[PDB]
Amino acid sequence: TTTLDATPPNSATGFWTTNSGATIANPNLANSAVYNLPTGTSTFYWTLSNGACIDFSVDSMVVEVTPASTDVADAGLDQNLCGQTSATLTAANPSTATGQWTQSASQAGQGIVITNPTNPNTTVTGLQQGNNYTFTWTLSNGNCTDYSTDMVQINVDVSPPDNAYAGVDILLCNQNTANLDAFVSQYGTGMWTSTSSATIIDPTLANTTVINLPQDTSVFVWTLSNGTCQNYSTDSVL
Amino acid sequence: TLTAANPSTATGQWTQSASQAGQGIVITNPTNPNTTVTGLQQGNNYTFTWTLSNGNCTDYSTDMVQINVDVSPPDNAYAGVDILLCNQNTANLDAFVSQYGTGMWTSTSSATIIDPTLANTTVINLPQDTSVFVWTLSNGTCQNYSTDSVL
Repeated sequence: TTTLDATPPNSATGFWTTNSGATIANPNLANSAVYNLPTGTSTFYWTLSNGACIDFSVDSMVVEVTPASTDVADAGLDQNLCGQTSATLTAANPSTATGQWTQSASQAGQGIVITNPTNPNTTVTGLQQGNNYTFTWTLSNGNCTDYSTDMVQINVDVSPPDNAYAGVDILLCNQNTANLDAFVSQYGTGMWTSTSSATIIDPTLANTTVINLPQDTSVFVWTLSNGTCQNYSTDSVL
Repeated sequence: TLTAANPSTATGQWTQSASQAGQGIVITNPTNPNTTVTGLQQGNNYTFTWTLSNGNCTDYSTDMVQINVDVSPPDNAYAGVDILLCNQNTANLDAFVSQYGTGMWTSTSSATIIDPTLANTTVINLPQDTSVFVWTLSNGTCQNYSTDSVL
């Protein structure tokens, strides 16, 4: 449903005609209403005449109708990377709509590049570690753009240089308890694990406490990790 | 399971912010007032909105349920080291201070405990015979995650 818009004549009488089923409520007015409108396009004609000077001058105007699409922006889920400079960033592939991946200019200016933006499932390159990247999926209809939006973030964690050190051989003669030690990593976190039965108090401390060490030697393992970097380094203490 | 009253003159659905949906939090069968939410992580907070609609008058009213998910921690209770008083009716207890939640001392015998929530609490009237103090760790809704004891 819409209205027409023609410029009224100075000294004549106007008239509208239609095509493809469109209906004009008042064909004699430059600003009349139109209620039947097919999808796609149709041409309306403005014919101007005066008295006996019939079909004197004409002009062409078109009305374009695009129905709402059923697809909505549907971006993939955020991800978490470790040491990568590239990733596939995803979205649902729409069928009644098209769209593209975009990013803020301030991030594009740092070298972050979206490959083939109009393809819903392409890679992003130039990602740096210790940072966060945001991509927006914008879906558009034929003539009704920015129909809907959604957004995927890439969190890129640092794959650190630190190695596990754990600590120094412990040796108990008459005691069933010990204080372990380890270098405290400056990246991420870490914890103690074991392959034998002993009770560990606060495994996430480098300085954890073993409260029931066996008679024979046991081994404690110090594992370092950082966010999505589930295991970057291990070593052990006897 | 996240719940709501089941309306009879109206229908509605559970929704969530896009920024939380993007982290993997999923509402099952949103139009059903009493369904589950999955993918919840510990140490976090989730918010769900119940939106009720009339036949042609949507967003008639709204309300909201929060899920607070506490961490079930790795720490064990350690409590402390056997105490032994020869001529003294008082002692300082000790315990590893948990890095998750809190904790406190309890007892099965008569002694007065000053500030039970300290690892380093004070016993001011220990009996003649041995007594036992119990160190219990807890975290928010995690009412009791670990216990051990000191003689």
